[PDB]
Amino acid sequence: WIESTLTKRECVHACFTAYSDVKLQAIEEDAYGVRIKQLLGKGLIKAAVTTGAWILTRLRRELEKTINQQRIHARIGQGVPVVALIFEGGPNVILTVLEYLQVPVVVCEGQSEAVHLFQTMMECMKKKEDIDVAILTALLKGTNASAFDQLILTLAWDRVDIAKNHVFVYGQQWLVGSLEQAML
Repeated sequence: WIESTLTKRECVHACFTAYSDVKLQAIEEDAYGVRIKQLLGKGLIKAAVTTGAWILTRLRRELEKTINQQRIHARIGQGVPVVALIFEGGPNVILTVLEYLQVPVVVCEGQSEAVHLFQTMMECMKKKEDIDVAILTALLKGTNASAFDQLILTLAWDRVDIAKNHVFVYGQQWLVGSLEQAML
């Protein structure tokens, strides 16, 4: 969990460590903390750098998720997508956060019995375990969302490698228009 994700990132009223406290290891405010070791360790790093995520590592936490997901991107209708990574005990990678400086959102806010909590709220796709980079972000293309929205999620990210392999699969059945709109 928290000790494993911090060792991954290290290997690659206000307080500052050198009641909300920033840091200056889980640098709260990236990680807003509230073989297989380096694959699950170095996989979510390449999944969190290329999208600019908030790794989370309980009521304030779930309120922060259900209010973080109701946010809007720049030109995109959808909300910030939340993934539960319960492989290491519950880290919850939020895929495209708003790069905040240290918080008004937070003002406005075993584990196998916590898997089932997520699957009754909207979706909250849970990945529990191929590369951990593309599985963690490609877990969001498994709900009932439209193929166009699966493209715009990849387009808010910088990730072409998902969009070729998992959004332009043969037999995708695109709409006759609106691929023109993602072109816009």
